[PDB]
Amino acid sequence: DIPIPDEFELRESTMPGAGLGIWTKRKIEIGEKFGPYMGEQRSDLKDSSYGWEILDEFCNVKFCIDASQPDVGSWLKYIRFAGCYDQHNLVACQINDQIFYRVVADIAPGEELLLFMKS
Repeated sequence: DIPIPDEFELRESTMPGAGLGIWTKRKIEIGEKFGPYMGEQRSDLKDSSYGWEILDEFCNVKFCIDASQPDVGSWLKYIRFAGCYDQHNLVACQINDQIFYRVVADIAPGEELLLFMKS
């Protein structure tokens, strides 16, 4: 399987219909980063699925990182997306052509890790 760190728990997300999410047992402070997001390098994400675009100088796609398939990826693939404004505690950022998730609000023990809502 895809291993989940001991400091996190994989269990039912509070996002309706999202399935299993990632929950912390430790306090997580603003400014911590997680990753890199892992997966197969692809030209695009036709199946939106689980994945991120990596961008060049000009904000155009250099390539994409796709974790569609169940055996590929890291525990970050299970972090779900907030549904509301300021419901999230993570944002993606890009460093050396890899995606990391940056903590933007404090996460107390027993709370779900949630990315910035989709458009």
